[PDB]
Amino acid sequence: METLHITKTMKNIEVPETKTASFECEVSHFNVPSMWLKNGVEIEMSEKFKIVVQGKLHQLIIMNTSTEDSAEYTFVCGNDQVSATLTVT
Ligand SMILES: [Ca+2]
Ligand SMILES: [Ca+2]
Ligand SMILES: [Ca+2]
Repeated sequence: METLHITKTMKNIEVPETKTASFECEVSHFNVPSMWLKNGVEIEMSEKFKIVVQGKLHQLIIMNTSTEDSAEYTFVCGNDQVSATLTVT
């Protein structure tokens, strides 16, 4: 029928320091866990990183960006994973 897979990939993004950035990923199925990675390290929800789901849409909101947040961000689902880069300023 249908594999559990990523249906729409993420986009590279640049924002000025201290502003908010985001990444979005769309997947095939509902109730998928939001497996977000920063340089391969699992991201935990905090005051800074917001992990948001709307049905098949998954979004990482990165608030109060600093230079250090310039990284590769990854979404994992099925046997897929997609990545994009954040450049801060
Ligand atoms: Ca600066
Ligand atoms: Ca800085
Ligand atoms: Ca997997």
